[PDB]
Amino acid sequence: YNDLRDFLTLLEQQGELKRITLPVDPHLEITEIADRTLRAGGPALLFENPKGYSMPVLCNLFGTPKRVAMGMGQEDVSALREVGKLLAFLKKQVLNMPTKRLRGAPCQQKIVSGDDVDLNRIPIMTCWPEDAAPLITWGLTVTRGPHKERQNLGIYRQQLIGKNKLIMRWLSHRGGALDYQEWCAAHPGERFPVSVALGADPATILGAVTPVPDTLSEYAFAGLLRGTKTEVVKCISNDLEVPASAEIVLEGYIEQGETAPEGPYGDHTGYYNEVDSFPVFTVTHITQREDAIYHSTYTGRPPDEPAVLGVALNEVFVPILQKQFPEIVDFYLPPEGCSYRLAVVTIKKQYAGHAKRVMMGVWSFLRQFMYTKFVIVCDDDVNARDWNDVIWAITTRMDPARDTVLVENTPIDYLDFASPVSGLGSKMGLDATNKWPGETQREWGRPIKKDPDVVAHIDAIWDELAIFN
Amino acid sequence: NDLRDFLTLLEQQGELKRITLPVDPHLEITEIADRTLRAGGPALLFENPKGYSMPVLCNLFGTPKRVAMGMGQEDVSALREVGKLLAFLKEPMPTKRLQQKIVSGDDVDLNRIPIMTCWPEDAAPLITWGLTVTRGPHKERQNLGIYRQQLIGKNKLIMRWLSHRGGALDYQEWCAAHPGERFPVSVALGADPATILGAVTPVPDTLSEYAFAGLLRGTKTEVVKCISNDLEVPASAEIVLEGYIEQGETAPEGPYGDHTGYYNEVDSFPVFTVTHITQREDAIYHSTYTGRPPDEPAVLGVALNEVFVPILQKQFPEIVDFYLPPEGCSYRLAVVTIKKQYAGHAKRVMMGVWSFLRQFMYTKFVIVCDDDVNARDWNDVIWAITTRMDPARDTVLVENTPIDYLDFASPVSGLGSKMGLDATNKWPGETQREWGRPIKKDPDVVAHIDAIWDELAIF
Ligand SMILES: Cc1cc2c3c(c1C)C(C)(C)CC=[N+]3c1c([nH]c(=O)[nH]c1=O)N2C[C@H](O)[C@H](O)[C@H](O)COP(=O)(O)O
Ligand SMILES: Cc1cc2c3c(c1C)C(C)(C)CC=[N+]3c1c([nH]c(=O)[nH]c1=O)N2C[C@H](O)[C@H](O)[C@H](O)COP(=O)(O)O
Ligand SMILES: [Mn+2]
Ligand SMILES: [Mn+2]
Ligand code: NA
Ligand code: NA
Repeated sequence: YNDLRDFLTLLEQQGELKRITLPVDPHLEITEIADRTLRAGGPALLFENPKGYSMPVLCNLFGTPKRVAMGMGQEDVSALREVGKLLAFLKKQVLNMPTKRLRGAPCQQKIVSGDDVDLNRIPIMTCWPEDAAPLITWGLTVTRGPHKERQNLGIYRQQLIGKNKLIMRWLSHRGGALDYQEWCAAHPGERFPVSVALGADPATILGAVTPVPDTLSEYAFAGLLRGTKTEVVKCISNDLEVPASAEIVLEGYIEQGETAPEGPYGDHTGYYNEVDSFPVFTVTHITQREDAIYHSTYTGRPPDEPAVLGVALNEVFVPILQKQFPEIVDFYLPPEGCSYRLAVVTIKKQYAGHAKRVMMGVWSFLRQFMYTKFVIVCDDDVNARDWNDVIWAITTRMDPARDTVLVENTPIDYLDFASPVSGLGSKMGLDATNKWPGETQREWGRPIKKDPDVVAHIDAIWDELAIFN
Repeated sequence: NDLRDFLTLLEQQGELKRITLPVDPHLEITEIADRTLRAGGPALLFENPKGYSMPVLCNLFGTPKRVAMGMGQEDVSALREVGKLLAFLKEPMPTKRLQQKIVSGDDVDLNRIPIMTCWPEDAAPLITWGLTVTRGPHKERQNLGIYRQQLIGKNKLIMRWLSHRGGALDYQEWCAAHPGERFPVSVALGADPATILGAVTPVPDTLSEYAFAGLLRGTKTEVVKCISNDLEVPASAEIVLEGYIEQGETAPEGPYGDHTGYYNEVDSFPVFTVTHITQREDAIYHSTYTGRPPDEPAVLGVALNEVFVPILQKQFPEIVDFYLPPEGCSYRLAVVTIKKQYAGHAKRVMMGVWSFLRQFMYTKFVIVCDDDVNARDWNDVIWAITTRMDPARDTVLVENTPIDYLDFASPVSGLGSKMGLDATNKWPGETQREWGRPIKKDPDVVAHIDAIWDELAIF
């Protein structure tokens, strides 16, 4: 059973983990280093010597799509397509796969509680210069509602506001926030138990962020990715279960009515969002391993680690789209487009006008892409994931005014300030397919194809040529 | 069980009328059937066609009731249940092979059949209710389609399948996988109604239309091997034509009047050479026509839309009703009503009509309304259009979209624009005005008037 430490040793053996021994500040400097690293497609990072703390900081764990795949046991990212097909079928009895509860776990080797709780001992990162305060970013928040047994895991960012106080920033449609809201109605004035796990095994972490139904525990999906049940431990101060292999766990409660102004914080759009009120999470216990490692990240101008996660998890929808639109060869939402705002789609074109049907499908078929404001459509000779191919197609196959579709007064994310009116805006589709008779009266260009015999001969003599050494 | 059982059922219910007067298959049957259909009358069996001994059955499905009856059900509302069955097609019923007695060889003469000429400037007599059966070279599946077939000789028909049909794809692959070899084909006339309706229901290309008919019927489709090939045709068929398409052989087809109410201009299609004609002893010739709507095809199309509503609703649960009026040539305009949930919602729905199913890919007008509108009443739809739209703000135009190649109104063959009219009530964001509160009647006043209405005796 691979915990997180086993995963890190695997990565280190493969040149995918780098240890930094230089002093580095969790205030601002780690983010800067991780940002450069991720943008150059480099390794995961373990800062062994964080200025002013003894606990090492792990970040950029999933900064590469390969490492997302490795964290699910696989060679490559496509295994997620099979999960795509599985999730289709539920709308499979032994996907009622519970947790295996241990008695005793490394995450409860060192325990501290009540007045001894000091979150200031943890190297919590401050990501961006005008962020309100240090922020916990890779916590798996565990909750139960009052009406079912199911344990939801979510990643909700948590601002530091005291020795033993965090803000719990869950948006109102999240599992945690619904559970809390129901608890308040069903047990007026009673404290809401909550626990947060930092540094679980990778299948658990990836499972937390997969969009499974609210009906199902995210612990059960991680078991499917792993092939074995998720190993958990009961919390000390409540009946919630956290991953046995966790590096750190926070236990406590939300006092009903207690709230704090949250942020501003920089976020995945690359802007600061403005201040707003959220529940306060009071921390009564902190449990941890001997030698505990603090797992963290940051969100900002894309691409960041969340964006890269989002790209690997979209692979889930390609199969669902392809069932409906078999002409679709690939479907990609680049991280640099805030993960959902631009899509590039490649097709086997079969008739004049085909690109327009495809655009309308992206905008109508699934809800996850309802709010996608740019769609670029290309032929299957284009790698959707390489701007060198996509820009080539755009610049050699479009006449801008003929081949651009604009539609107005369409649904747009209320927080997208770039639209003229909250909730309402336009969308653009770019038809960059080759134009067929009817679409153009010109003689279209024949692309340059290489001689496969020449290519093969050069492969053979390439090492002997020794141009680099 | 077979077609004759269905005709006796219809006759018992006053839905089949026998004509004993002499009536010409050249032009006159079409005229009679057209009046009958437009007044919602019965199916017609012409027992004495001028110059032939074989009776002509037409307007079989000229009423939506009769389409429902032909699927075993009482009512047109039952068609939605058939739609939910058709939905069940996610991921991870064969034929019963056993009649027709008399058979011909080189005494093949299609002139002995009362093939109809529909409209005065049609090129020639035209076979219009043939179930064309084909196999491709790559799978076992037998596709059934309805393709019109011009008479060009004693033993020659033109096979007018458009290129996206199962038959035309099967042929195209056969040529290429077996260069220069004759393509076996068989056409069944007058099969049982479940088989006929199964043929025209758009099931997947993966699936045989024989299997679906079995679900509508409740029992396996009973079939028989053809005499001259390995294709299987319905055992209860009244007439069967067997033969082949000679690769490369084509003929100019038409002009023929079409479901749009205009003539298609002349065009080339494969020739079907007929080597055998099999039939029942008292064979009945099943035929129809297309023209200005409404016609039998249009009525078929209206009943089959009821099948699709559930499929659309599964995808788009905000859709309350979805209707394609016959007067729009059955597919060219759709009216959709929704329970609107957010600003801009109508646009998502328009794009769904235009992208989700292929039957509506070519639909050039879409009108979207709220659920207080009956989609099927132009009084409601025009009301919504004229009280909830600002034309320029609320009209969506999209250019260079796929369009039916025969639609002469588009600027270029195969390519044209589409219009969506958002006639929903406008929510904050979509308008800065105070929207109008509609007049709702007092249900207590309405009830009181229902009670005293007869006593009032106004009529
Ligand atoms: C991976 C990840 C996902 C974040 C996230 C982060 C990361 C690293 C942070 C912590 C770096 C900063 C932005 N985070 C938030 C967030 N959702 C949310 O409501 N508030 C957030 O602050 N998301 C998304 C959210 O956790 C996922 O959508 C979960 O699948 C929600 O699970 P649920 O649907 O069961 O509630
Ligand atoms: C009911 C009906 C449907 C006709 C039709 C007719 C009728 C009476 C005629 C004979 C009166 C006039 C025009 N017909 C043609 C036709 N499709 C086609 O490609 N060529 C045609 O000539 N259609 C539609 C077609 O037969 C159905 O949509 C099938 O579902 C197509 O089969 P497939 O999906 O298996 O390809
Ligand atoms: Mn959950
Ligand atoms: Mn078919
Ligand atoms: Na989740
Ligand atoms: Na068909």
